[PDB]
Amino acid sequence: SKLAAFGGPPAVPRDRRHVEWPLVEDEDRKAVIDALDGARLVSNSDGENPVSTLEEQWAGRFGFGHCVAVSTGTAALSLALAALGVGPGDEVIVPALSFIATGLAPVHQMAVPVFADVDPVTFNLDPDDVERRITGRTAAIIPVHLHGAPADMDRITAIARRHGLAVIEDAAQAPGATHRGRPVGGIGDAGAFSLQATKNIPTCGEGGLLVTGNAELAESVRRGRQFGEVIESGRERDYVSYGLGWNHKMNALQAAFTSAQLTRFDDYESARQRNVAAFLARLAELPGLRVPTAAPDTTHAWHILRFRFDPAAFGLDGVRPQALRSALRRLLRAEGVPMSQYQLMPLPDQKVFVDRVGFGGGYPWTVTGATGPAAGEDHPVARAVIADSLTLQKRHLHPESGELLHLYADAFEKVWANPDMVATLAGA
Amino acid sequence: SKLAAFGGPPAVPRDRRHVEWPLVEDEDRKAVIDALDGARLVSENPVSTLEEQWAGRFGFGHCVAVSTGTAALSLALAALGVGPGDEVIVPALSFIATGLAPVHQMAVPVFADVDPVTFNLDPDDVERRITGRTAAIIPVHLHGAPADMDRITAIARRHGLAVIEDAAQAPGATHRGRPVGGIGDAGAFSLQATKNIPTCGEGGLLVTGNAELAESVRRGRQFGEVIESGRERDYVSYGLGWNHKMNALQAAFTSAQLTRFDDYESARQRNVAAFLARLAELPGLRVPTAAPDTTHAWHILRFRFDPAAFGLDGVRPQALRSALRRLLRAEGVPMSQYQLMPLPDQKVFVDRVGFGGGYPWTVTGATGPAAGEDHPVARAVIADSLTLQKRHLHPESGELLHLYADAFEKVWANPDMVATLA
Ligand SMILES: CC(=O)N[C@@H](CC[C@H](O)[C@H](CO)NCc1c(COP(=O)(O)O)cnc(C)c1O)C(=O)O
Ligand SMILES: CC(=O)N[C@@H](CC[C@H](O)[C@H](CO)NCc1c(COP(=O)(O)O)cnc(C)c1O)C(=O)O
Repeated sequence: SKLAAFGGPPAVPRDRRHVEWPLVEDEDRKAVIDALDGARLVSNSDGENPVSTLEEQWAGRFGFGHCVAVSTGTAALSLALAALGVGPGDEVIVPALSFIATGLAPVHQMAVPVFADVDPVTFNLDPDDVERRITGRTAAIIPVHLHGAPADMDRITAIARRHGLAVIEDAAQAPGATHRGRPVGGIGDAGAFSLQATKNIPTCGEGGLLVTGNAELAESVRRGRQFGEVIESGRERDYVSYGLGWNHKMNALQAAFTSAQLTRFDDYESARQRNVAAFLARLAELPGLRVPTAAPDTTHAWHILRFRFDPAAFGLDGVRPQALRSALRRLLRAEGVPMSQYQLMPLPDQKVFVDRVGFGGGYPWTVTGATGPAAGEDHPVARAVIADSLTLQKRHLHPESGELLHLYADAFEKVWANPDMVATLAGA
Repeated sequence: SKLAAFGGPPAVPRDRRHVEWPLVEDEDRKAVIDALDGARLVSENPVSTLEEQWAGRFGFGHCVAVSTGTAALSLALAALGVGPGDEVIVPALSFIATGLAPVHQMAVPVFADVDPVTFNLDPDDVERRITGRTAAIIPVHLHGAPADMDRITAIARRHGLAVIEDAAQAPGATHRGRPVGGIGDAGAFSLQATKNIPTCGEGGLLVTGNAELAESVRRGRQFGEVIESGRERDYVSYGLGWNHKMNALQAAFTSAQLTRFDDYESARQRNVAAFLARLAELPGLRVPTAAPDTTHAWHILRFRFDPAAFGLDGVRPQALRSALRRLLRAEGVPMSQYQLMPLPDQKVFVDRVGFGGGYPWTVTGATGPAAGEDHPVARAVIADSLTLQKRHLHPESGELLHLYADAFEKVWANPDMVATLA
């Protein structure tokens, strides 16, 4: 059939396009209602409560020694850094391609983020570029399991242990993913998860989880999330603040909702993994289309699908890849495929990291007089990946999205059947 | 009848002691479920709806909904340019959050002593604590009593300081007829489940008349990004931000609570007035009061006890405090403390480690022992005071507070036993 962009029928009819996420069932509604009526609405509520219940269930499902429920994935990262003694005068190596929270977490704990370039295929921090950027000030590495792909934990943990650095996994985008059969989050000193409403195991709003095998680390995060106070069910409180703490408490209602979601997680995983595999198998046949992949000895959570497009496949060798990216985005959106970008620039190009003002007076950079790259200066692979890639977000997460992803594949095949029109749009 | 502490019948029967707070009605449950089914869980969304309603109800130019009252305070400081090398004067008697908010923005908290009757920061002591590094004052409307905002704003104008009201415990409170939170450069509210206008968990509101201050807080709460409805997220950040976002479900719940606030507030004011009227007649019992030309929110009721009234001259006030707590609790009155020590005594402010390496204190060179005087009023108030929390907030607690007053009058009818225990 003809391209929608030139008057043909869209591959994805409008009545098929909408996807509900989070997927709210009666079990979720009842969990929320029971949390309201339970009269234990806060983390610090004495006795059994939905927050401690989620901590136990998450730890149990993923085999973690300790789980500390917190306000956000960002708070999980910053509290992990605080617990591991990272702070003023320390550097933390993070990927140049991530959600900004990965770069901000070090700043939040008054440490300096140092950006390492990513791998052109995995989109994860390249251990080859991590080694280059270690200094006398480096205290920690935050590998991100970006888009749901576990990072090269062999080489990241090897680098950290060779240099005496801490490892905090940013596993926000990769719940249930494994590296050498180990649940992500449990491989580093600590692991951070986001339960934000867009995530693979969402809450009805905001939420975070910190996991660790280290009891002392867990206890530090437990104090840190509640103004530095010890709060233990049954134990007598002393209302002492033992050190720097915040209000990073998770909501009981959100905890109860995620507990309900977690009971169905692997049923949804089964559907997602089948649906995405079938979708990527069709796109993998299209020349100049690189489907995302799990690295060796890993599984992919498929939180975000990022595709790279080769101009050479459309005879556009020499033309800015961004021209092809824009042409494909326009044609696929006309078919009803909600192709997006995820990050328009590497994190080091963000004003917060370029300006190095931070809290004011250049802190945390001012502690050591540490500098960073100017905008556009470094991280060519992160730039190359952004230049030629489009993403699919949300729609593939729903267990009933099988037929929708086949309609998306119909759209991709239609566009690829009209390479002359792709080339024309790209060249205009 | 004999005292409950020695086998007597309690003035408050066991089956009448329970009080539900927050007060959850079907309207609250429906609001939460409707927000859930609405499929707009992050922040034509419940968060912006609450912002509009709060601003409209209490007459503020701007309202920015955030995760917590603590985040409202720290984002306010950031918005007002408070940071490394700056000092923020806060009360020596408050919730820890008031002292931590400056540390969260890499500024140094400086503790001013409080008033022996209002329990709010003493403006005269604030003036004595001012240095070349002072950038802001956080007056707290502690327990629901508005602070001395005339003197605090006068001091701030003289020294070019920002004023951030900590109105966490004082929703609906007024100062010279003006809603608290709108007098300083900005005002912080907590919607935490224990509060007079609660959410089902955690929540905060930042209010201000200044559009630029509001916009700073709006960006600060969401990683420094500008998020407009219908616009595709470009992830472009314009400065240092956090995840301080309020939950839509919590916002919807507080919107439902607001529809009954005026009725709940009337009940509380009537019930607390009647309760304190009876307790005020007991010698050596000082009931909490609103300062002249202010109204109290009555979030927490703090009572000061005078040993002189039980002829316990020589006996430490803490001894009378302990004796009265034991006897009143035995009768079924859940008398508590609120803060066991002034904030300056808290390990976090004593050790001055902060983020590590003594920051933020390292910037100002405040590594050694705290500058300026002790806080004898804060210590004296803690030494001789007990608090009632939660039970008086429920609009149907009229009869319960009647039984509390029975318990107080009963304990005061046994002064020999009080003196013996003390
Ligand atoms: C089109 C679309 O829907 N877009 C999403 C974008 C969401 C965004 O990717 C999410 C939620 O902010 N990323 C959170 C996150 C965090 C911090 O967790 P947090 O503090 O709990 O947030 C740390 N690390 C990584 C890798 C993360 O991904 C929307 O606009 O919500
Ligand atoms: C017997 C009893 O239950 N008591 C309570 C007491 C709670 C405590 O007073 C509350 C907790 O929310 N006060 C919070 C608060 C904040 C921070 O707001 P936040 O970040 O929104 O919390 C800032 N300022 C002032 C004056 C505050 O009071 C318990 O011990 O939990």
